[PDB]
Amino acid sequence: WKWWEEERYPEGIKWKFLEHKGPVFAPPYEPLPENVKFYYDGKVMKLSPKAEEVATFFAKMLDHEYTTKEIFRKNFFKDWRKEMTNEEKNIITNLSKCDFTQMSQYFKAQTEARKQMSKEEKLKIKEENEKLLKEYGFCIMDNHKERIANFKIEPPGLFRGRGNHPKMGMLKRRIMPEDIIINCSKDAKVPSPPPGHKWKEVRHDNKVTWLVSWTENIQGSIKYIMLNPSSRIKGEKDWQKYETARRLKKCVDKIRNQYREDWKSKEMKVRQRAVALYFIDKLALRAGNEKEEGETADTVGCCSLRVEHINLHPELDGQEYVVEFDFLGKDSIRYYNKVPVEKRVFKNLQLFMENKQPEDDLFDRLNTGILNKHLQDLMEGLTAKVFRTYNASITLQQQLKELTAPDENIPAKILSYNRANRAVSKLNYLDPRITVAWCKKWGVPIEKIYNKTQREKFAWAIDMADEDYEF
DNA sequence: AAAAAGACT
DNA sequence: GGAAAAAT
Repeated sequence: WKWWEEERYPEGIKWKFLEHKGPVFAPPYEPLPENVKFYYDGKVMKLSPKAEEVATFFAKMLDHEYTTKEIFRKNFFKDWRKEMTNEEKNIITNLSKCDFTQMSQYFKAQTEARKQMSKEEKLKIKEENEKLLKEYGFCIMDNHKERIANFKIEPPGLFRGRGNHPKMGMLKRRIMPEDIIINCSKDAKVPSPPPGHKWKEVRHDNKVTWLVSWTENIQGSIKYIMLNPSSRIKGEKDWQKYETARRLKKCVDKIRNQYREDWKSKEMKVRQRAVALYFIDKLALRAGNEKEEGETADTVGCCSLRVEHINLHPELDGQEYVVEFDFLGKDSIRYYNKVPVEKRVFKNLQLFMENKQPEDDLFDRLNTGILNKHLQDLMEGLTAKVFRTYNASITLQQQLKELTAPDENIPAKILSYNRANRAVSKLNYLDPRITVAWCKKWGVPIEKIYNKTQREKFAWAIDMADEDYEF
């Protein structure tokens, strides 16, 4: 089936009709058998089916760098004084006096017990967990049925937040049928609520891409259940994401000359604007919005950058005007680059960190809003992220034009694809139509690069790219 | 105008 | 996307 050849639904409504089967929770918590333990301060303590539940989550992560983490322990003591009784929490004054050891041989033996299940016992219940995929896994829509990406609801556990996240090790409780909000049309066969329980609400909102959604008890953010990346609704948005990058190509020349001029400006917020835009163009940086200090980890993007984050050198490693970026981005991954800049920029940068304490911001009169509000005036649909998608793709066009040998053989061209793929992260940002434009200009089978799963997401690109598709 | 809340690499 | 479980 092809959706790119059919008529496109304009801005507003995201689906004409929708009827989904509903979600799937974690099969009601299975209790601990008689033989398992819990040794406390010399003696032994007993556990309630609520505290016994939370117990199994710390068992599932004993020899992890998380247990030897101070903040993680601090939050497990707090969130645990809630998940038990008053008599149980009466004696307990230190976690250091606990032993999860008997549950640790158990958890480990339980992992190896599936490695003991036969070439028939591994299909007895393994076919049953696939009976779900057929029932609750697909959902009807406008044309045909689309596959749902994550029908199985987030099972309760702990928070595996990155780096030095202040809310790691908190009770991420079990989602009950009453926290759920179902979304589908008011002329459809609505999902029957699990025996005895109600839903939170039901909305017939056709302006959204989601089917089901609940709220996270930890941070207060809403988590959704959407479709498979194969879908019209999940694909047309990525098609549009690349189409947005296409409409940029010509207007780029003007943007660079535009901000390059804004360097020798007369005002604060204006001179500030341009510098940032230079980094997001060159460095391939992210924006970094207003973060909640005390809610999340201390990461920084471009707008959220601080004084302490940049070190500036006039002459370094034979190069003039160098800026040394030292910070932790998304997923707490440290970004380090000794990047050489232009004269005017270095000079502009100097002027910011001019009587300022290290703990304060770098970009005084500037945030993401002012950045994106500017970018919108310049073009329709243009946002800070578009640069990461533009730069990364236009490279591949110029790379996939010279690195391929004409009178070459088999892999002497695929050795050039990975060479261009090395020229920087793979999965996103790159336009599949450039990769497919090259596969017909020269003639390389798609099954060799992209597997069955990947040939599912780029399905639109396969059927709409020829031997001369220039970006 | 700014904050919060919603949604969709 | 990243981590981690599952497919001689």
